[PDB]
Amino acid sequence: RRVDDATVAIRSAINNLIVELIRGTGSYNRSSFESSSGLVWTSGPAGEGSYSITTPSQFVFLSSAWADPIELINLCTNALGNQFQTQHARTVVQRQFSEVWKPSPQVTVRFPDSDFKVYRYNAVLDPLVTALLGAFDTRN
Amino acid sequence: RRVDDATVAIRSAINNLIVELIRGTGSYNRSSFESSSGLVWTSGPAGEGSYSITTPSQFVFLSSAWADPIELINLCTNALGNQFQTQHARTVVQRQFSEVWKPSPQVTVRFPDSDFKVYRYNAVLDPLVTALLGAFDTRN
Amino acid sequence: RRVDDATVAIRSAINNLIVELIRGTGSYNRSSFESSSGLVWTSGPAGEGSYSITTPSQFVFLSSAWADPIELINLCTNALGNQFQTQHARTVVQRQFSEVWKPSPQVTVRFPDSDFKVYRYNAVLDPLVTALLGAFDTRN
Amino acid sequence: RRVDDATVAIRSAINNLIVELIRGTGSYNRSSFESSSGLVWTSGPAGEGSYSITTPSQFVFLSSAWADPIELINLCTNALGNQFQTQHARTVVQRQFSEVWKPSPQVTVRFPDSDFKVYRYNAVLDPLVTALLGAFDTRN
Amino acid sequence: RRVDDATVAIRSAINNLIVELIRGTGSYNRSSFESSSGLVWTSGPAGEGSYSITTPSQFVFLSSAWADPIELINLCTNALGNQFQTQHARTVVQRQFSEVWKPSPQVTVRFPDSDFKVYRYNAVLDPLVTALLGAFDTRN
Amino acid sequence: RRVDDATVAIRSAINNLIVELIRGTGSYNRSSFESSSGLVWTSGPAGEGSYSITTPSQFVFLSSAWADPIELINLCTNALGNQFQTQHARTVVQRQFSEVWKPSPQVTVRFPDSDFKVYRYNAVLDPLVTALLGAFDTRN
Amino acid sequence: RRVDDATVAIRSAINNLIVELIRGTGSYNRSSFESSSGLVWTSGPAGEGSYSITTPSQFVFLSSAWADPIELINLCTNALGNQFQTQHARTVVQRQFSEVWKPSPQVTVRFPDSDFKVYRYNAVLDPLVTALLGAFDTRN
Amino acid sequence: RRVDDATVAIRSAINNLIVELIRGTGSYNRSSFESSSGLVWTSGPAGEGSYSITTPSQFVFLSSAWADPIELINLCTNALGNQFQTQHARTVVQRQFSEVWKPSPQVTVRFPDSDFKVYRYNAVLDPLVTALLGAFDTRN
Amino acid sequence: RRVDDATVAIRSAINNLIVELIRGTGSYNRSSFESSSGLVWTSGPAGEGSYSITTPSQFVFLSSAWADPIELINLCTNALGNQFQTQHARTVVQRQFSEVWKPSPQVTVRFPDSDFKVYRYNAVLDPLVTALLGAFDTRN
Amino acid sequence: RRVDDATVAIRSAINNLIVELIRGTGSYNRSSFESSSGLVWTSGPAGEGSYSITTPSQFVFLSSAWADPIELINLCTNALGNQFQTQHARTVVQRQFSEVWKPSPQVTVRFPDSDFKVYRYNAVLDPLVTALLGAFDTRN
Ligand code: HEM
Ligand code: HEM
Ligand code: HEM
Ligand code: HEM
Ligand code: HEM
Ligand code: HEM
Repeated sequence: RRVDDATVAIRSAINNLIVELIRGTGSYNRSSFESSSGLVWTSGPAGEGSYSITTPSQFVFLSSAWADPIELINLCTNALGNQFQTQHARTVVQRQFSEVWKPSPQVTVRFPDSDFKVYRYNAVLDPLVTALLGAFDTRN
Repeated sequence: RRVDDATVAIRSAINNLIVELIRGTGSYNRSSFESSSGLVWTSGPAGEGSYSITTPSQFVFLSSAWADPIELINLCTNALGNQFQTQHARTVVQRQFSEVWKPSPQVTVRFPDSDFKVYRYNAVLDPLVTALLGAFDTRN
Repeated sequence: RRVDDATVAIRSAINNLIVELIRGTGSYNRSSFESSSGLVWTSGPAGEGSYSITTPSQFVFLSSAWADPIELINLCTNALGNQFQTQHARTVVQRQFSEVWKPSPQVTVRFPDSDFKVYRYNAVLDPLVTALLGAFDTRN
Repeated sequence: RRVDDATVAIRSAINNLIVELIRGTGSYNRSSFESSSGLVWTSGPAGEGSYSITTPSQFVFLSSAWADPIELINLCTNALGNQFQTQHARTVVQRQFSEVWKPSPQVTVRFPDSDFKVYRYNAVLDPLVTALLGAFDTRN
Repeated sequence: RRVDDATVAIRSAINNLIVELIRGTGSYNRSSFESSSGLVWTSGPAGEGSYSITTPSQFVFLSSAWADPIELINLCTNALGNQFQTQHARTVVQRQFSEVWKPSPQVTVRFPDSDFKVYRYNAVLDPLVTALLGAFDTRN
Repeated sequence: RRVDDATVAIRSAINNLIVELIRGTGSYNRSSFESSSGLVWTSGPAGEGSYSITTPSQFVFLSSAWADPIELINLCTNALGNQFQTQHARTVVQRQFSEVWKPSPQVTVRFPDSDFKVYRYNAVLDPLVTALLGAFDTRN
Repeated sequence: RRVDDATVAIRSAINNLIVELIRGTGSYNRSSFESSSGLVWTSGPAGEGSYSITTPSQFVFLSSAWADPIELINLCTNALGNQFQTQHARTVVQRQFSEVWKPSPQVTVRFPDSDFKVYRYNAVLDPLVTALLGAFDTRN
Repeated sequence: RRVDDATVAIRSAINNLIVELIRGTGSYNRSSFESSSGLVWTSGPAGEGSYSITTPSQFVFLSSAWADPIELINLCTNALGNQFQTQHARTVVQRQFSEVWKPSPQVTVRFPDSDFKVYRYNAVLDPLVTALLGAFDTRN
Repeated sequence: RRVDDATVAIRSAINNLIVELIRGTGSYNRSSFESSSGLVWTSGPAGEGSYSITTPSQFVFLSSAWADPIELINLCTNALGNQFQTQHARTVVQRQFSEVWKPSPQVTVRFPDSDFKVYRYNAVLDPLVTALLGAFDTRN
Repeated sequence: RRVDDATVAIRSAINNLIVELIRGTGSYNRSSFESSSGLVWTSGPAGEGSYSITTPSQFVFLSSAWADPIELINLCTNALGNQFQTQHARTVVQRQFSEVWKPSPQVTVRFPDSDFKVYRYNAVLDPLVTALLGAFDTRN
């Protein structure tokens, strides 16, 4: 009797994450990333460079917390077509939603010039992703 | 006693999706796609090209979220003649409705010249397809 | 005790479909098809040709949704003489009513010159066929 | 306790069909068939010919829906002497009443010159034959 | 407790059929047959001939619905001395009362010159024979 | 292990009957029947007549031993496609091959004017039909 | 251990039938049918006509022994992709190969004007179809 | 112990089909199809037309025996990565290799203008596809 | 006792594929792809274009048969650290090695300008990938 | 009796890897990496840059195939003190030896300026690491 509630909660979390991903919120380019994080890129001699860390909070921006937008929305699309009545599908898509966040900007690696990335800890996407990952945590 | 409710819900979702697909809503050609998505095709040197991304929301338009109209309506027709009292048919047609959405427009691939495509995240078709995919998620 | 209700519902749906097929409703020749679908056939160079698509809804007219009238009415006649108390007969005749709809008009294939075809998504036949296919979806 | 009701219903349906067959209703020769169905036989070049279809309803007249009167009344006579308490006899005589309807008039095959035929979808015989075929659909 | 009722009903039906057969009702010679059926015999070239059919109801007169009076009354006499408490006797004598009706007059075969025949569908014998054949349809 | 031998024997008998029916042997019209049977038709007063019996052997020609050629060859065709590993199919097609023989010529009924009939006791067809009917007599 | 042999025999029979159907052998139009069967079509008054029967063997040509070439080769193609290890597939495709033979030429119905038909008892196709129908007759 | 042999045979058949598909053999365009099949396209009045059938062998070319080359080679690629130790995968990929053959050229529908098609009954591909479909027929 | 052999075979196939991937064989850029496949890219007006197909073999080059080299070698690295004694790991890494091949060049989509891709049907990599995918097909 | 052999093989592989890691073989800095891989770093505008790929083999150098030397030798030290008689320890340390290889040089990320990295596919370390990962693949 709890599997139905688990399925409904999973679907609701996926739909809310999809609603916010459609509007594009939580997606950053180089400009928005370096502006909102306060990280300034200095291009030392000659082919490398580095970000100037001013507060430790910026370290969150340099963690494994970025995913490709197309990959993430495709993951949502394919997840909506799963048998969440089963524990196996829940485990698999939970691991998929957890592992999709990879690092892109680092202390010595500048944010990509033209690509966009999805921030795991964006103020709007963070609660949705947290509730989504928590919705799979229901066993029988 | 829940299999009957699952069957009725599945049939209702299929009927609603069919009702909206008959009117052609959610179907895009190159003109309507590039108009509603805001994506402008620039023809870089020389035989290729790319879409100009102005907001990250447009990434949803470039995901795996497009299906052939004839294939989709034939899928609906053939799905309406299944024994949804069985779990096997539910799983199979759920996978069919989930995998019918493939990518067609990409960052370096312009929308097809003359063909039409069905948008998974069209404002009208999105809730119907979501409810349809969720209706199969009922096990015994 | 539900098999009796399933049998009665199946028989009623078959009888209603028969009543509307007898009156000839939902049957199209080349003239009526090209008139009601708005598809105009242009005879391009030189021995072939194509239909001019003006709205995407017309794609439903070009799907696998056409059946021979005599074949369909014979299917109904022979189906009325089945043991629908059994699940096997229900499954078999459901598959028969689902697979009888084949494609005939296409974008590059004109509607047959003299034959008649039954439209799966005719405004009158659509609910009858839907209710018929749903009546077989009852198991024990 | 339902086998008695099934037997009584089967016998009542057979008796009603017999009552209407005794009066000769639903029997057509070439003249009455081609007059009441509106099908006009045109003798194309040179030794053959075809019926001219003016409305699609006429297709019902060209289906597998004709039986020999003597064969049908003999089937009724022999059916009245069966043990309908058994499911096997019900199934067998249901198949017999279903297979007695064969095609005689076709698009390229004219109605027989002198014989008479019984119309499965005659306005009077249709409900009786339908109820008869449905009366056998009772299991225990 | 139902076998006694079945036996009593069978005996009552046999007694009623016997009562009407004793009076000779439902027995026809060539004169009475050709008078009551309206069938007129024309002697075509040269040693044969045929009946002139004026209405299709007459076809019932030419079916397998005729029995020898002596054979039928002997069948009744011997049937009254059976153990109808058993299902076997019921089945056997039901088949005997069903198979006694054979064809004798046909479209191209005139009624026998001097013999008498019993008409299965005589207005008086029809309900009695029907009720008799139906009385055997009782199992335990 | 005996059902395989029974199946092979049944198929061989059906094939032999088919081979001899293809050549048309054992098929009679009025001329060949009245010539080979020695029965002479005298046209007594006035529209009827009778055959003049000269030897009692001719009585075999007047028994229930005639079948329509097309019906018989169709019976063979459909019988070749049965599951004779099962007892049910063997019993059913045995009864079908036994009941197809009906009477046509009688002492007071001349052979049909234009039709053909198959003689059950034709010198060639008799052993084939006998072996066929005997091949089904194998049970477990 | 016998199911493997049954499967191999079924596949071999289907392959041989396909090999001979590819070359078109056993396929007849009106000219070849009326030439090889000896049946001469006389166009009686006025839009109909009849075949002149000279020997009873010709009745085989007028039986239910004709199939559409495209339908038959499609049946073979789809049958080659079945699980013949199962009895169900064997029974079903045996019934399909048995029922594909329908009547087309009759005594009062001339061979179709332009279509082609496959002769069930053609000298080359007869043994292949017989062996095919017999190969399915293996149960456990 | 037989599942290993079945798997090896399946893999060998898939590899052989891939070997011949890589070289492109058995693939036809409009030119090669109309040249090797002998079918000549006449452009009747006015926007349609038809193929002129000169021998019945050409009917094989007009059956459901054509597949897209890219779809077929992708099917082979994905099939090579299955767990053929299981019966389910064997059944599924057998159905996939059986259903990939669809009709494209018809009597009134010319071969596609620019596309290519794979001929199920090409002299080289026919035995390979037959052996492939037959290799899956191994159960326990 | 067969799981050890299965593990050893899997490891040997992975090591051979790794040996050939280290040398870079089977990797193509735009130049090598368009040179070895014979496909010539024409840049029609204005932002799109197409490849000119000269033989059907080239269709293999346009299928879903390309993988990123880094992704493929990382897949090999991670696969070498699995518990192939278990069936689950075998199934998972088999599906991973089967699904890693995606399409990149198409008829209307030119090969990427600067990236490299791994050809599934390269003359050297094809047997190794086939043997690798077949090595996982061993169950207990 | 196989767990002892598995333990001995695991310990031997760890000892061989340790023997080669002590001598420092397979460890690269920026100079040795860019010398042995042939990858030349070009400093595009302005603070970033990229490696110039001349042959596809170099892609192996840019995969997830690098580990910190101290982390790897500490992993070996701590692994030598495990209870490899248990399956759990084998699985865990196998995953540890598989996941220690991470990417460090990328197409747009130059090799670290002063740190050292251990190359998974070094000519000497490759067989040792492969045999080590394979030694854990023994279950009971
Ligand atoms: C018992 C649990 C089973 C599960 C979880 C299962 C799962 C699946 C899945 C995931 C598919 C793919 C559907 C798609 O790609 O759209 C499928 C297809 C299929 N399965 Fe099963 N299956 C089961 C049992 C069976 C069995 C026992 C049979 C046959 C004996 C069977 C027959 C088929 C067939 C014929 C298809 C192909 C349907 C199509 O045309 O796409 N299934 N099944
Ligand atoms: C137990 C589960 C069974 C299932 C799910 C099943 C399913 C099917 C299906 C899907 C068809 C095809 C219907 C069509 O294409 O219109 C069919 C046909 C058929 N089956 Fe079964 N079947 C079962 C058992 C059996 C058995 C055990 C037998 C015989 C011993 C049988 C006899 C037949 C026959 C004779 C047909 C042909 C019906 C026709 O003429 O169209 N079935 N069945
Ligand atoms: C147990 C399940 C059985 C089923 C589902 C079954 C089914 C059928 C069917 C479908 C027919 C064809 C009826 C027609 O074509 O109108 C038939 C006929 C027949 N069956 Fe069975 N049968 C069963 C048992 C048996 C058995 C065990 C026997 C004999 C030992 C038997 C004897 C016959 C006979 C004699 C006929 C011929 C009826 C006629 O003349 O039309 N049946 N049965
Ligand atoms: C158990 C189920 C049985 C059934 C369904 C059955 C069925 C039949 C049928 C259909 C007839 C032919 C009736 C007619 O043509 O008028 C008959 C006659 C007969 N049966 Fe049975 N039978 C059964 C058992 C038996 C047994 C076990 C015996 C003997 C040990 C037996 C002895 C006879 C006899 C002697 C006749 C001849 C009746 C006559 O002279 O007309 N029956 N039965
Ligand atoms: C018992 C039967 C099982 C079957 C038939 C099965 C089937 C599958 C399939 C088809 C995949 C997809 C692999 C891919 O897409 O590459 C998968 C992945 C996976 N399964 Fe299972 N599974 C089973 C048991 C389990 C169990 C019991 C667990 C965990 C308790 C599990 C954990 C996983 C995980 C973590 C993945 C993700 C692998 C990846 O990263 O791609 N599996 N499984
Ligand atoms: C019975 C089957 C079991 C399996 C297949 C299994 C599998 C695994 C796996 C895959 C890891 C990850 C290793 C890594 O990331 O390097 C792990 C770690 C671990 N497991 Fe298990 N486990 C099992 C049972 C248990 C149980 C019952 C316990 C404790 C009661 C346990 C205690 C641990 C611990 C403490 C770790 C952390 C090791 C570390 O420091 O990385 N395991 N196990």
